Amino acid sequence: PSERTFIAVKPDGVQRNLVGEIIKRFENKGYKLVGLKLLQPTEEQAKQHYIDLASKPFYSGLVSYFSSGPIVGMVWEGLGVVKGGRVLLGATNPADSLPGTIRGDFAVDVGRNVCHGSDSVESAKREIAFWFKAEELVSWTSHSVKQIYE
Amino acid sequence: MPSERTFIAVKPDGVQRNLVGEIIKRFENKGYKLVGLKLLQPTEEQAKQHYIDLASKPFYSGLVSYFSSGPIVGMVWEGLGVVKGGRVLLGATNPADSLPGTIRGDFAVDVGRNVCHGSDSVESAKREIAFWFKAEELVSWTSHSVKQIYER
Amino acid sequence: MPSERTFIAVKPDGVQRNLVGEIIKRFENKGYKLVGLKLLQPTEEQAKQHYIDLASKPFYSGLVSYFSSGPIVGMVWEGLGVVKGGRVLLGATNPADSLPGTIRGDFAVDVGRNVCHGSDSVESAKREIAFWFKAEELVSWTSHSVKQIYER
Amino acid sequence: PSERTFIAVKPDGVQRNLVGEIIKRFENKGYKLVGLKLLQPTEEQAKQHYIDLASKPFYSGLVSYFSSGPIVGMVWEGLGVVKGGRVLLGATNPADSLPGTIRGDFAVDVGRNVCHGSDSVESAKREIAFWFKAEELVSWTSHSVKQIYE
Amino acid sequence: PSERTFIAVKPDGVQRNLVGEIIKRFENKGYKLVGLKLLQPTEEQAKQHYIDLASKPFYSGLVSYFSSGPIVGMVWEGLGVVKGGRVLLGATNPADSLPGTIRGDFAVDVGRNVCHGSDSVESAKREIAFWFKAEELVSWTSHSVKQIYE
Amino acid sequence: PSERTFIAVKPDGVQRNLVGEIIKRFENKGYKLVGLKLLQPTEEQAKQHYIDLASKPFYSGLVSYFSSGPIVGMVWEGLGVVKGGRVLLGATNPADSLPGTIRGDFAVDVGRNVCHGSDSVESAKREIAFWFKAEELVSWTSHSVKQIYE
Ligand SMILES: O=c1ccn([C@@H]2O[C@H](COP(=O)(O)OP(=O)(O)O)[C@@H](O)[C@H]2O)c(=O)[nH]1
Ligand SMILES: O=c1ccn([C@@H]2O[C@H](COP(=O)(O)OP(=O)(O)O)[C@@H](O)[C@H]2O)c(=O)[nH]1
Ligand SMILES: O=c1ccn([C@@H]2O[C@H](COP(=O)(O)OP(=O)(O)O)[C@@H](O)[C@H]2O)c(=O)[nH]1
Ligand SMILES: O=c1ccn([C@@H]2O[C@H](COP(=O)(O)OP(=O)(O)O)[C@@H](O)[C@H]2O)c(=O)[nH]1
Ligand SMILES: O=c1ccn([C@@H]2O[C@H](COP(=O)(O)OP(=O)(O)O)[C@@H](O)[C@H]2O)c(=O)[nH]1
Ligand SMILES: O=c1ccn([C@@H]2O[C@H](COP(=O)(O)OP(=O)(O)O)[C@@H](O)[C@H]2O)c(=O)[nH]1
Ligand SMILES: [Mg+2]
Ligand SMILES: [Mg+2]
Ligand SMILES: [Mg+2]
Ligand SMILES: [Mg+2]
Ligand SMILES: [Mg+2]
Ligand SMILES: [Mg+2]
Repeated sequence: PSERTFIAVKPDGVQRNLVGEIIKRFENKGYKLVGLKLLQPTEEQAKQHYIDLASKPFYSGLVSYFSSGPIVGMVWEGLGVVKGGRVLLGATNPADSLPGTIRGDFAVDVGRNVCHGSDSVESAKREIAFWFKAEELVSWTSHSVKQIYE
Repeated sequence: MPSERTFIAVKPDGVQRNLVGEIIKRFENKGYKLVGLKLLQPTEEQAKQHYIDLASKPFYSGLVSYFSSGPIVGMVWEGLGVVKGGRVLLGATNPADSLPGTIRGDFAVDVGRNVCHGSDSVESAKREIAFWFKAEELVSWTSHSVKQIYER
Repeated sequence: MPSERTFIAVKPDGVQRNLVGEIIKRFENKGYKLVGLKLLQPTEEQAKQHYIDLASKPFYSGLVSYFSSGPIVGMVWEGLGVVKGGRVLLGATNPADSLPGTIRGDFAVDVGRNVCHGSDSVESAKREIAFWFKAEELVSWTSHSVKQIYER
Repeated sequence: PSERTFIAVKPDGVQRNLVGEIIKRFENKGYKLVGLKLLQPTEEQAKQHYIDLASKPFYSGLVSYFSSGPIVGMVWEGLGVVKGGRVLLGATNPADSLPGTIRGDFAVDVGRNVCHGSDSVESAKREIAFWFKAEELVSWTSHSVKQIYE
Repeated sequence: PSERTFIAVKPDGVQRNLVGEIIKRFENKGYKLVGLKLLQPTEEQAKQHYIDLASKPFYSGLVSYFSSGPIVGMVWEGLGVVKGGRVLLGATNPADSLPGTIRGDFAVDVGRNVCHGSDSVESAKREIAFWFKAEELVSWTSHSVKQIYE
Repeated sequence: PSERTFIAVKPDGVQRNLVGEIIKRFENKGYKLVGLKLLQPTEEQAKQHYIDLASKPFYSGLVSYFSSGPIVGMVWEGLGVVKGGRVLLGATNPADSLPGTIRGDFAVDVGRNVCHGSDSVESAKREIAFWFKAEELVSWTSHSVKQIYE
């Protein structure tokens, strides 16, 4: 249950007032919020975030958009939260996302897909370390932990 | 193209069960743009033409009668992939097969009371839109959120 | 009488901000019956007539221009006390004075972008309904829930 | 349309304030509520309810947890309600449950999966008879029945 | 915080699928559910429930309607729950009820006002005793009690 | 419209999973999020934040509780946001709060009233400066600003 993942509301998600909605879905699921911030990514930060896509033709547009305004960065904790977080978000391409998921309910275009979630335990650890300083994470015990976990 | 359009209807059961606002909200929340909207009472002949492809099916008479038994809300929605995407929002035709999160998955039980309709293709959408709406009844406008919803 | 009617509009800001479904849902949830619905683009002259009582006010030109700047959704709702009750659902005219739970209390900040309109009396409702809707555009039907909502 | 199923909010679901939410989803779907009660299962009741799983390694924990606090028992009536009720709940193991379902939206751990639904017409009849006395079930007609059923 | 009140969803509220919604609002507020049942009031029970209105001209209609189909009876526990429960319901006459309340959001007619709440500590105790047997109430501790109460 | 206020989800609000809900209400209203973070107040921080109430008999309990676990701090921007933010929260004492407001919907006890909002333009400026560093606030333009403001 101490697994952690990085979830972000992308600039489109902030602009379209989906921050609270996204946070609510993670809270409702049983996951625990241990880091939260609002920040405007720099271009260098955007380049790193999208580094796997550096050779794609839409990279420069993605990097520019991701650094064009604020995101909300989050760290969530819970059993299977990396994979579970992504299930909440829905398929990467909103054409594939199902209703009930964040992208299924709210997104149409793969380049404006509202949010991001780490794709593995390892990439989660890297992303958390990239976006948050040690002193910015909060460790606490949910009063509901024994209701959510056996 | 983001200028694709589809026809969505709330069927008489959906109107009677107060699902009009809920259905509209889901389409708005998705990012689709409302360009036509009206409340109307279909005639039996209108229902027959709308469902003409299904004239030989055993449920046709019942469908036609029910569709014309009270008001529907007709809508035209605009957006990238909206024909296919609209139907995904509605859920499987038979509510037994619809998933929670979809309109039929959340709100319907019986295939003959499945709350709503969506065009099944670009071509049938164009026909349905022209059938239910006059040219002057559609409204062209630009969503202030278009650049937040679409990359181009 | 339960056959009282009022005109409610989602103003251009309400349409742009995706509040059409939300507003309709609140009226459906309350028990009111939808008997007219359309999306339309008011003209400046239509906006001037609709707000004619306010011609001398300093905000009139701005109001008229804004009301005609993009689509509205016009509605006719039917029910006991619906004129007064509809306005209660909308909340105080100036959103600074609107309470949470109302449409303006939950969703609006500025009196000039207050999301919606409702007729202020039985008489002005009748005038507004006749102004925005033709006779053939209203739909008369019976809600299957009328005896659950009304004692008589 | 007179098929019936037994649905329970398990002790974790009651503790986490999901009773209203779960009822709402069944009402919204078109199913009819014909029995409803809050009760504290005994250990012996839990054992019988789960008797088919007596040999499974999680049985003792399940039986103990199911009897650890109040549940809300329900009987719902409608066409295909046994199978349809389970679709609303979502897969048994929340790791497999999809967003939009009760367990997909609200649960993380298979041992804290919020709710129960009968798995067949036959087991539904048994469970209903087990949890409810005849006088606790109400026969009535929904004024919306012709809007929900052809 | 051990104050208790009787809340009912009237037959109109059940018929119009407002049970879950009403329960959710009480759960969300922080109140604790200690009794719940679905039942069809008898005519004699309706007469007692409306006894203060015996001389009013609409009494016989009220008594008939209240005994025409199921209600959901509830007992809720919490600090100030009698008065607080009524605030959630809204003013008795829906013409006076404010949006945000149950009647403000969902009712139009004073004779079809969806729900009932006890009007005092004393009338609560009487109503609870009238609608529930001792063995039907469940005493339990919400895992959230220290989050809701100082 | 550039007025700003400080809003906090108090430790009880975070524990009870009301962060998303509270953010959603502010987003829905039309206010703009310009600062957001999760943090654990220290006792000294709580004391300074509530310094005007040092002589009141509940002070020591308030200071201790406010520093007992994480809060979510927020800065919101908009016309009349200081006064308007407080209207969204509801009266200080939940007994007085109306349904529709955060405390009206979710709180029972004045010592567990879920959230905080600055009480004036001047106290807002102080609180913002106290909880947020300059680099933690983001200056951006909502694409919806002309739809919300005349
Ligand atoms: O063909 C593509 C593929 C990806 N993306 C964007 O690039 C992001 C990161 O791509 P990745 O393959 O990492 O998807 P994710 O990990 O977000 O599912 C996605 O979320 C998309 O917004 C895009 O615009 N076009
Ligand atoms: O066995 C069936 C199949 C379909 N329908 C109804 O006929 C409509 C049109 O059927 P179609 O195959 O066009 O499905 P849709 O395009 O609505 O998914 C459906 O929406 C159903 O309401 C029915 O009553 N019985
Ligand atoms: O000082 C004002 C008063 C009113 N209005 C606008 O004018 C409309 C009509 O004003 P009226 O007094 O008719 O209020 P309503 O009937 O809409 O409550 C309102 O809805 C506002 O949008 C404005 O912009 N400034
Ligand atoms: O590996 C498992 C499988 C099941 N269960 C629990 O045992 C219950 C009954 O199992 P069953 O196969 O009957 O699932 P259900 O009928 O609830 O879908 C489930 O709901 C779970 O709470 C568990 O703790 N571990
Ligand atoms: O003029 C009236 C007054 C009351 N009632 C009904 O009688 C119930 C009980 O009346 P009471 O004065 O006890 O109101 P409550 O205690 O429910 O607020 C109300 O909830 C109404 O539904 C009515 O039909 N007409
Ligand atoms: O009798 C009281 C009054 C206030 N408070 C707490 O002290 C906080 C600050 O009091 P203030 O008068 O500043 O209220 P606020 O500014 O939060 O409305 C409140 O929010 C309550 O949590 C309390 O515990 N008991
Ligand atoms: Mg990725
Ligand atoms: Mg078809
Ligand atoms: Mg007016
Ligand atoms: Mg089973
Ligand atoms: Mg009374
Ligand atoms: Mg203060």
